[PDB]
Amino acid sequence: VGRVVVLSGPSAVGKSTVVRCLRERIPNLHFSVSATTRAPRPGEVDGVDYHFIDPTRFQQLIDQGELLEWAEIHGGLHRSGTLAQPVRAAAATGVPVLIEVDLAGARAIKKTMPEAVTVFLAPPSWQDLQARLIGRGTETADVIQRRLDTARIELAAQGDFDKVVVNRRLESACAELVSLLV
Ligand SMILES: Nc1nc2c(ncn2[C@@H]2O[C@@H](COP(=O)(O)O)[C@@H](O)[C@H]2O)c(=O)[nH]1
Repeated sequence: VGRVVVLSGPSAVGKSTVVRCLRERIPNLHFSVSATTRAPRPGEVDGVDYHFIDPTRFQQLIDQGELLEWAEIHGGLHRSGTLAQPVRAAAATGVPVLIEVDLAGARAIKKTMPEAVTVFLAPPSWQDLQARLIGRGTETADVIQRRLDTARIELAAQGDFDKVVVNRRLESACAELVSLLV
């Protein structure tokens, strides 16, 4: 059986370069391909970038328990979520699976698939994360204040996760995740 790992973290502790490292380091890693009810953009491939389905199908899948998690996107412009079947079929074939989702999606997946390992990718310190949120200072005080507030709420509940990987350095955070996946 392949391990299923669910990778989450703060709304912006930066996860896309970590994900890219992982897919580079594990040759046959299955990166979960989400279902969505929005339209393809040019260059998006059905089955690779998303499984493109229609609102009616999506509701059918919700009703039959075929989603590990789903959410309304942009206040309900459309819907996205993680399909259960590809994840289970890949693991049964022996391929390792990575699901990358926001904290609400990680929380939902632990209920629908308890044997998934949940990983919270933590910053090496508060000041490290705060520096990154202030960034180039091109946002207003109110926006920055909201980001810092959001970040502390999210940080406060990393305890709910099976594992905390501290992102001290790309290579060792990536190494820790490889060890979990294979
Ligand atoms: N809950 C959930 N949200 C997703 C999923 N896939 C993408 N999203 C959310 O919707 C996305 C919008 O990205 P886009 O539509 O530009 O690919 C991101 O904000 C992402 O957090 C998913 O599988 N489940």
